[PDB]
Parts: sequence; C-alpha cells; structure tokens
Amino acid sequence: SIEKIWAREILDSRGNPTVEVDLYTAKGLFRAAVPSGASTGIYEALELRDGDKQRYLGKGVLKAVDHINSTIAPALISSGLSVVEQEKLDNLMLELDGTENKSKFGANAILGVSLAVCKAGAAERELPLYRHIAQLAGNSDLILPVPAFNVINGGSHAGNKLAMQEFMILPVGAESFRDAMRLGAEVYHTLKGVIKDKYGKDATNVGDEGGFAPNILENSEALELVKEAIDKAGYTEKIVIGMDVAASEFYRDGKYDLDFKSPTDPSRYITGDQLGALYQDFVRDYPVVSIEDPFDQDDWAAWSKFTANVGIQIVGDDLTVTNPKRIERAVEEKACNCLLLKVNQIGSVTEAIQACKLAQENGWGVMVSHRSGETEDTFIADLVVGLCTGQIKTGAPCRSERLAKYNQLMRIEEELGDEARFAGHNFRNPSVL
Amino acid sequence: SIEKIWAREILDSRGNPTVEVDLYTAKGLFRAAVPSGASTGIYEALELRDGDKQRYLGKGVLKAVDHINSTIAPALISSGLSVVEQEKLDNLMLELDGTENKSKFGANAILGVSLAVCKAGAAERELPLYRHIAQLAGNSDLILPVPAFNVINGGSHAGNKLAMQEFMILPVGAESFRDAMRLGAEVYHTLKGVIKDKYGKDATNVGDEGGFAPNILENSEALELVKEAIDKAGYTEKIVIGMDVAASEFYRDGKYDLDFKSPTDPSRYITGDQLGALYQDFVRDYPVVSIEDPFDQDDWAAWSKFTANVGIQIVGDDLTVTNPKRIERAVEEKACNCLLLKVNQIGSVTEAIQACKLAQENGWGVMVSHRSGETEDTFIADLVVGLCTGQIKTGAPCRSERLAKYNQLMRIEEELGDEARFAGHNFRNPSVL
Ligand SMILES: O=C1[C@@H](P(=O)(O)O)C[C@H](O)N1O
Ligand SMILES: O=C1[C@@H](P(=O)(O)O)C[C@H](O)N1O
Ligand SMILES: [Mg+2]
Ligand SMILES: [Mg+2]
Ligand SMILES: [Mg+2]
Ligand SMILES: [Mg+2]
Repeated sequence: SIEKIWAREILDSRGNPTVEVDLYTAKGLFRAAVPSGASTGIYEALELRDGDKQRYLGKGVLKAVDHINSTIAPALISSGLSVVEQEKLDNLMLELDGTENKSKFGANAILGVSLAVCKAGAAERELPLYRHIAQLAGNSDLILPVPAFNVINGGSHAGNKLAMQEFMILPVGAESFRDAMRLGAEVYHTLKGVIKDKYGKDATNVGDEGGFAPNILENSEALELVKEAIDKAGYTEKIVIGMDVAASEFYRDGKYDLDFKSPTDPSRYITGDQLGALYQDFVRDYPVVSIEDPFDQDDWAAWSKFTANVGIQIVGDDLTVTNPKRIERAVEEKACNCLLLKVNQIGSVTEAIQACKLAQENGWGVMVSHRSGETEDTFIADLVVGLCTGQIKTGAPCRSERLAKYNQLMRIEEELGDEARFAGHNFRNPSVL
Repeated sequence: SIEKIWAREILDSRGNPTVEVDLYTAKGLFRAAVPSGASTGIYEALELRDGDKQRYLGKGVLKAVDHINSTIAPALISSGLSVVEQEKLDNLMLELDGTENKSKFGANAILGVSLAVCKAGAAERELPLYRHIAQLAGNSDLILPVPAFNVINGGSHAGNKLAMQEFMILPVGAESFRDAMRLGAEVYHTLKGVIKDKYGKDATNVGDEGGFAPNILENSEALELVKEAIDKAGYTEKIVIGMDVAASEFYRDGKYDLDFKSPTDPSRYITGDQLGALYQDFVRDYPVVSIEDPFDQDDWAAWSKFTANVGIQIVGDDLTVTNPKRIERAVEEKACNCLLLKVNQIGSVTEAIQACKLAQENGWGVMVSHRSGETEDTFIADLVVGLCTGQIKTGAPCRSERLAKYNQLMRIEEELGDEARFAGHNFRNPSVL
C-alpha cells in the first residue's frame, strides 16, 4: 500500500521549524505538515524539539524527522496495512512509541504521518478528504462551520497590556460559508480603519494570527471596539463575539491577574468568582456567545460553577487538551460544554476523532482550531466539515496560513453544491439541521 | 486536452478577493491563484476589480472570474490545443482580449488561466513544474536562488514615517538554499529581539510581508538596525543588504519627498541628484549590494546617471513592469541592470518568460518576486528555478504566503539532490555556473 514515507523540516508561519511528511502510494503523493502552539496547556502531548542552541535557537525538529524516516516509516510499510486503515496505522505508531504523552517520537512526528496517511486513505477510497473523515467518524450529514475570526489580541504574546488573549467575530447570521467570509473580511477591514483613527497609523500591524493588538488595557474596551466595527460595517444582528481568555496564562497563586504584563503586584489579583462576575457583565453588555478557557486549566470548581450559571458556550482548550481522559473528567464535572479540537494537542487523527465523538456524545459543541504557529496545510478545513462540528477558529481573515483554511472551506462548500448546509445560529449544535 | 476550466474568488494574504483557477485534464486537477500589488506601477497590466461597493468595498473580482468562466474557458477548450502549448494558449488569450493592457478581461483573469495551463502542461510532459518552465525558456541548468528577505518596512503601506519601502537581507554566503533559510530565519528572530529592546514590546507586529515597521524616520537607521541584527546573529561575513526604495511612491513635483507620510511641505523635497548622493553614502557605509526603484518610474535621466556611477545591482520594478517594451527602453538608456520579474505586472507566463530572456540576453540580472498581496500559491518558486535567475524576493521568513515559496524551494533543492547548485555570491550573474 505504502511505497514511501519521507519527512522533512519546513518553516511554519512564525519562521520556526516544523515537521512535514510526504507519503507515496500508487495514487500519488500525499503531504501534510504539523502546527505548533504558543500558549500551550501543560497537559499537551509532547512537541519534540532538538534543543541545539546553535540551530534555529534550539527549535529544530531534525530528531522528530529522523524518528519518522528511520523508525516509523519502515514499521508502517512493513505492516502491509492499507492507508484506509487509519485506526490500525495510528495504533501501530502509538504502541511503537509506547509512552502516554508520545515523548519517545514526539507528538509532532506521529501526527505528521497520521495526517498524511489520512489524505492517502481518502484517495484510496476515492473520496474527498472531508468525506473520508466523515466515514472514519461515522457521520453522513456534512455541514459548513461558522468561522470565528480572531481580530483583537491580548494575552501572553501581544505587546499590549490587555490580559485576555483573543476577541473573535462569528458571522452566525451569514447566508453561507462564502458569505460568512465576506462578512468577516468587511468587518476586519472596518476594524483596521477604526483602530488607525483612534490609536494611530502605527497601531495596525498584525500578530501571529493576523489580528490587531492596539494598546488598550480594559477588556471591556476590546469588546467595545469589536462591537463598534461590527455596527459600522452594518452587521449588528448577523455577527456576534467569541473570546479566548486563556486564563491559565494569568493564573497566580489561586487568583487571577488581569494586569499580568505590568510589574507584579499581588493586591490587584481577583478571585475566580470575581472573574466569573466580570464575564457575566460582558455577556450582558456585549453579544458574547462563547468563552474559551475562562479559568485556569486546573481550577475545576470555578469552571463547573460558571458553566452551571450561564447559558452561553464554554470552551475547554488548555483544560481538555483534546484528551479523552481530561474530557471525560470535564464531562463528569460539567466543567464546560464545548471542546476545542487541536489535533497536535493529542497527536493522531484517530484520537482527535475519538475526542470529538466523546464531546458530541455528551451534548457538547466542538470547535476545530488552528495553533498560533501554522503552515500552508489545510487539513483542519476538511476535518471540521467531516466531523460536522459547525465551528472553526483558524485566524483573522489575514495571512495565508489562515486564509488557506478559509479558502479551502469555500471550495468545499462549492463542491458540496446544492447539498451544502451552513451551521449559522446552530454552530453549537448543528445536528438539528 | 483541456476538459474544463473553472475560476472562483478566494481571499489573498491581505484579506482581499483575488482570482483562483482550476484547470482539468486527463491527468487531473491543476490549480493556480493570482497575486495583487499594493504599490503598483502605473504601467502594469490592468488588475480588474468589480467596483461594487455592496461587496468587499468594491474589491471583488467576480467580473474577472466571469470572463474566465464565460469567455476564456470555452475558447481555450474549443481550440483543441494541448496544455503543453503555453505560447499558443497564451497568445490565444491575448488576441481574445485584444487590448494593450489586458483591460477587457483583466490581467488577473488571463494570468490565472495562464498559470494553471503551465502546471497542467508540466504534468502532460511528466515533468516537475520547474523543468517544464526551464524547457519553455530554453534552459538546461537549474540553480537555487539567493532569497532576499524584507525584514524592515517603510513606504506607502507602513505605519511609520520611514519613506523607503523595503530593507532586505540576502544570505549570499550560505552553503545551500536550506542553509540560506536558516540564516534568514535566525537573523529575523534576532532582529525581533533587537527591535523589542530598543523600540518596545508593542513594536514587533508585522506588516503585509512579515517584516517589522518600527517608528524610525532616518533610512540610515534602518540600515544600522539590519546590520546590527546580522552581526549579533554572527553572520556579518555571509549576509548582505538589498533595498527596494519604491521612489515612485514619494515622487512629488519632479522632486522626492523623504517625509511624504507627514503633511505636505515642498521645502522638504530633494532632487534626484541629492537622492543619488544619499544612495552613494548608503553603498559606502553599509553592505548594500542592490537597490530597487531608486528613482521614479518616469525619471529615466536619474536612473541612467546613477547606474553609470555605481557598481551595485540596480533593479527595475515599477520602471520596467515586467514589460518587454519598457525593458528595451531601459536597456537602451542603461537605466538599470536587473529586472524584477512579476508575472501579474504583464499578465501571462509566456510574456514574463520573454521579459526574463530579453533581460538576460542584455546582460541583466533577474529577481523573481512576490506581490504584497499573495496567496498559498507557490508557482514563482518553480519559476525562479526554471528561469535560473539566481535570486528571489518573496517576503520575510514569516507568514505562510511567504514561507510557502521558501518551503517549496527547499523541496526543489532536495529533489534535485546532488545536482543542486546554490547561486550564492553569483546571484547577479548565475549563468557562469
Ligand atoms: O490558545 C490558543 C492559542 P495556541 O497557540 O493554540 O496555544 C492560539 C489558539 O487560537 N488558541 O486557542
Ligand atoms: O513594490 C513592491 C511591493 P508591491 O505590492 O509588489 O507593489 C512589494 C514587492 O516586494 N515590491 O517590489
Ligand atoms: Mg494556547
Ligand atoms: Mg485557546
Ligand atoms: Mg510596488
Ligand atoms: Mg518593488
């Protein structure tokens, strides 16, 4: 089945090395690449880096590449398994690695091969990638997702004082996915004009995901800007707001520091309950319909308490790290009601699909997501359609490691033709469509 | 030969619509997309936009898409021409349009099809794209180019006061193209730390091409910054500097305004002679080996004078717009000694290859180039290798519409194996290899 597997080091969207894998079958070349996070949860499967400080500041991935070329590849070719057998090939890699967190080969090594196998498998089935993924997941009724565009940035890697990481727009009232793209781009260009006028001509360069990071401190002010741009573009009822707080990043001694990029001062810290009250005010004052990582990745009681007292979507990211073990705990404690799905948090296509089905079985939403460090790879566009989740976040409508996914979703919608359905206001629960 | 052509609107790396074309033959699907400039020369072929303010603020390209789908596609199909016949298919489109600047269909309509045809032709020849391009151009040897990374930004679309558009680094002393990527990436990341420390944490977000635009006014300070990053990264011996001044953008009244982003004040203006004197100082104080568009696209006398008084590379971009007619004039007046090759400035692959050959036959260097607005398309990576020009500028090593090209060049290098030659110090004049 598999003629050759060959891995190489390429550069991701931030200029850092990452893994790319070529898989050859009689049907051709199938290529995939691995993303890389910046604000990673402490429970993520292992991203294997070389640590050679004289090459790429220690960020090379030659070791992961070698694990693929020297060990994984001959093992999978020796097995004789068909590339359609995703689960068997993935399980084979998992047992070969033999560690829970994939720390022998690296999650980035195993995922690279896993993605390529999946693409080669689709071609063997003579199916577009999204339909093959749907079949692997047991789905038949595909849907185009609502895109969630990160347009204002704060948090650990933004050069402002804004503590919360992401402020997103979601065109839930769009007519189609192609129309959602147009709405997103128009609000984005509107927002750029607003920021230029108010914060100056030098305030509209972009961050890693293509959004803006103007110098503000109040999170409420970020929500004000976004709502202002939505209204100015004429889409007040059609576009709503999502947030990724990434609260693990400013968790201090059991409390939360909404000014953590300023010199340390413990008296400013607030409690989980105070943080929960602040969110309730956001949901009251602004059309916020989704909040991701509202509390620290270990602060389970605060998650459960908040989720039980709000009607919006509550997304586990660093809390759940696409990990069935952590998800089951979150399900049992009712910590959240949506899973953020990051294939490189867990390290294989099979396990990511299992994590998605576990969420969906329990009435949760699922939002497919990029990493801050992306590539020209568009796998997650087919993934979100095949898993039928109804929602994807994969950047502002700016920088092609983000537009490559959005463009692919527009091609998919086009291909599905008259059968294309758009999640719209049912992005949390698209199965009712 | 051509079974079907289908065009669609996608978004480019700036979030604006552009043309993508799917072309089908017996051997499969061949896809290409068109870039879009920000500081466009007045002599470029016409980029056709819709101007419908109800959509994308008038930036849609539905008309171009419709010209392809309704007019160009059935014409090329009815012609029965093989996809290997690049020249004939391109000429067919040129005649169909019947205007000098492709203003009936739009240059973007025509190029999109032209690029897809070229990819379909390579597969028909059972060749990698760059070898097909090599044959179309009459070349036999292939060479990997020195990359020119735009790391510091000024000019029309930078939010600082810096007038000159691009300050680039060229790893002429790298061992190979893969090593050139590493040198570029390490200097880029070094520079980011330098900019952070001197100008602040809020000063390292990126512009359209992945580079930085800190708040500086003196162009000499830009050159100092770059030099400082090169040495701190430890590569003083191996990396030199290129500039794209884009002087057309600040040509005022026959004079030049090095503060054109401040409110108009003619007392500020300097003459071409004075500008030329400033370049002479740059070339002396810094390792500047290449200057692009030093004078206005119509200021021929200033070009000829300057070029005759220096030994560095002098690059026509807006001067020449990849246009054989304007190049012949430049040749005659010895206005410059290098052509910046932008396929969408002239609108077809055949005409771009002709522009390149006309340049090379007259002893000029050729630097293949991106546009500010790019896509996930990687055609120019194969183009620069097939045309053997020895140099390419396709962005900072940041943002995957940039890295897609650089990554593709690393794959090409790998594929050529033992036969891979890197232009290195012969980037201006590679045919001696
Ligand atoms: O937490 C994050 C960061 P990361 O780089 O994936 O950690 C960006 C992404 O949108 N998300 O949810
Ligand atoms: O003048 C330019 C700009 P443009 O967007 O192509 O006009 C960016 C490119 O590097 N170049 O030479
Ligand atoms: Mg994170
Ligand atoms: Mg997150
Ligand atoms: Mg220009
Ligand atoms: Mg230029």
